[PDB]
Amino acid sequence: DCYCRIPACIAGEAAYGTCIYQGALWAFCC
Repeated sequence: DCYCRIPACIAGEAAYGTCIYQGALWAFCC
């Protein structure tokens, strides 16, 4: 699964895109 994250993706994940949600840019991490 993937998750929007701030400020970064967790160990084991990489960024594949972005989320925009409650006025901020999130990392989309899978």
